Amino acid sequence: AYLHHMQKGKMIQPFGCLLALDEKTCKVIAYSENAPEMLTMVPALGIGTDIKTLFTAPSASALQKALGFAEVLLLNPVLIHCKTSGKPFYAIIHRVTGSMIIDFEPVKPYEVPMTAAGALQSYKLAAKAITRLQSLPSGSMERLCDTMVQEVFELTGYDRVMAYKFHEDDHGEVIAEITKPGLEPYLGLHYPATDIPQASRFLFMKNKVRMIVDCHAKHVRVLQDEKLPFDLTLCGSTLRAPHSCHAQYMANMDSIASLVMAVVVNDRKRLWGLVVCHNTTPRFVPFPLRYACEFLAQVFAIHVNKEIE
Amino acid sequence: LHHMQKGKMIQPFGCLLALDEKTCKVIAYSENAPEMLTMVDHPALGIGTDIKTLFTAPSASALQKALGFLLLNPVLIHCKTSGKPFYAIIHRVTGSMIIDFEPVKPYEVPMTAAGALQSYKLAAKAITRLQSLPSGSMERLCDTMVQEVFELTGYDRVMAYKFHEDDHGEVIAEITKPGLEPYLGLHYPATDIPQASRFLFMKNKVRMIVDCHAKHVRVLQDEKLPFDLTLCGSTLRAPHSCHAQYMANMDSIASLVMAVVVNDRKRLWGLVVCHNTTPRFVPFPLRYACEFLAQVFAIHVNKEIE
Ligand SMILES: *[C@H](C)[C@H]1/C(=C/c2[nH]c(/C=C3N=C(/C=C4\NC(=O)C(CC)=C4C)C(C)=C\3CCC(=O)O)c(CCC(=O)O)c2C)NC(=O)[C@@H]1C
Ligand SMILES: *[C@H](C)[C@H]1/C(=C/c2[nH]c(/C=C3N=C(/C=C4\NC(=O)C(CC)=C4C)C(C)=C\3CCC(=O)O)c(CCC(=O)O)c2C)NC(=O)[C@@H]1C
Repeated sequence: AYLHHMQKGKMIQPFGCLLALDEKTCKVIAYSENAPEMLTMVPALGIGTDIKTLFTAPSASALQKALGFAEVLLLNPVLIHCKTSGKPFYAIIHRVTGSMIIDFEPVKPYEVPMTAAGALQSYKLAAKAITRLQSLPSGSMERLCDTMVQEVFELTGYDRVMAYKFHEDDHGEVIAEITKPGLEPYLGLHYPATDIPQASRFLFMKNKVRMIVDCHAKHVRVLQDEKLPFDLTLCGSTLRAPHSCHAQYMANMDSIASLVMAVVVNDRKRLWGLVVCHNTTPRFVPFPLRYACEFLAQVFAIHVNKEIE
Repeated sequence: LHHMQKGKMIQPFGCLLALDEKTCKVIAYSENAPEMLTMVDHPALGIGTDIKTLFTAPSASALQKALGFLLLNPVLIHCKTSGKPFYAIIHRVTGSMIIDFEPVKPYEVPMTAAGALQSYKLAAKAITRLQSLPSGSMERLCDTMVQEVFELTGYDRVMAYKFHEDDHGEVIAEITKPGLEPYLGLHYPATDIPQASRFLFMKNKVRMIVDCHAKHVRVLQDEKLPFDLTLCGSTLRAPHSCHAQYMANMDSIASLVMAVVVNDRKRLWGLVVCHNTTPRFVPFPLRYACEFLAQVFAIHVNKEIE
């Protein structure tokens, strides 16, 4: 049941908007319902729209040029400007067979001159983290995980950061934790397997970093071309809305916002666990920082697998 | 020392402005800056020009904020009429804020963040390969460093150049494109690298020369400025004429040099030296990534001695 509704991914979070394009025609074959408002000035946006009508000439050309690379050759994000408004967005591209799917995340105008500076700064901080993991003496899973949650806490600014390990019966245990002062600790607690369905663990193998900005936000529908006789697969989107059971789960534990990083060993390939960030209030972090976190989690996974041996 | 610090020439691949640390107005500029930044009241660019007349408002605001600091480089700026974009690289000296401007292709502006992330990722992967090395073999450590830099930077030749106790140098590792003659193993006199150059490398850890044959450009300053403006910290500083000549005879038209400073007790261990047969330019984000790679390399060198 869970996998169907997560794979189709027809509901997104409202912090961004989504377009899907036909690789052959470059025209819009699906869009989220908030996309006309975000990207135009309400020359419309609908099924069949050409993207050269929406963005400035260098922007349209950069996206058009992405159509011609293999996915492993995609460099994200792309900085685009809207043609009428001048509004800037980060465009995050991925491919599913003959479709190109694009997530658009807003950028503040005063942030634009700092886009390269901020990207370098995020990766530099992550790189300094990697050196401290590596400097650590071997022999203690506990010290390794403490160092990791401490580094992530400083890098990401969330109220709570946990290392969550899966046991062989698939139930989980919180084995390391750092929080801001007032909060209730979860260190040492065990949780049922069913708190994280099989389908979610499966998706984490491919989508290694997941952000939920606000569990109470009103989700937005994706509309697709009525001519299509199948559903598009949108689960690779950075914007996919959380299933309502989990959004209800979040509100109950006063984690209004979250950032989760998969820890995949032998990347025998196995989901060892998760690094779980919670925030009491809504929180957004831009793509370059999440991208750096993905690499930090990869290196962490190498050290985890070393200690096992 | 006094025609590297008080020498007033830059390489022509970019241009330079210096601004007064209080008024924010132009107190020095390279002779190529008017055509590069305005396309040639008053001559649009001279002593006393206000940066609000040169750049779009978001661009000028971002530079005003930097004068208020802490520095994250580079800043992406657009010129006011042309919309012509540059990377602005900022540093401070006692009297002034100095800005090096390196051009960006207008149609590449959408990919600036993407390219910066990719540069740092490749350097971060190189860092993990150095770390995973079994300790004990200085040869293996240095061979790995030159291989990674070669792949990252795309230069024709990459060598590790070690300083001996008498300050003479030795090439102890090297990788080149096929068919180039090796220099591995050669010893060179201490005088090839004067002490003044060594002292600069302590502060400016990455130095790029795009084309030893390029015609250098003068920096003009107000003659009543109560101090002498130094260019030691500019990414654009011209090579000394002895070295421009030294490079031509050895068919290194372009170079990229990384200092290797241990106990960063502080001493210059050596250099990672990249050479190219033809002119070569690499953008600031890649040089910035190389700086961190060089610091991490220095730590492993220091470990090997001990
Ligand atoms: C509804 C009947 C059942 C249900 C479904 C469900 N859960 C998830 C996803 C996650 N569940 C967790 C669990 C935890 N988070 C924590 O912080 C802790 C320790 C305090 C636990 C145990 C996590 C981390 C996830 C991943 C969330 C993410 O991707 O950010 C899903 C998938 C949701 C989606 O839309 O991707 C579903 C469907 N949960 C229940 O408890 C019910 C039994
Ligand atoms: C002129 C009278 C003397 C002189 C001066 C001089 N040298 C440098 C700087 C450098 N010299 C070297 C030397 C080498 N490069 C190599 O590739 C090799 C081995 C194959 C050697 C021995 C290097 C690497 C530098 C640094 C250059 C840089 O910053 O990119 C300077 C500094 C130039 C400047 O303006 O910074 C000067 C003045 N060289 C001679 O040979 C004379 C004896």
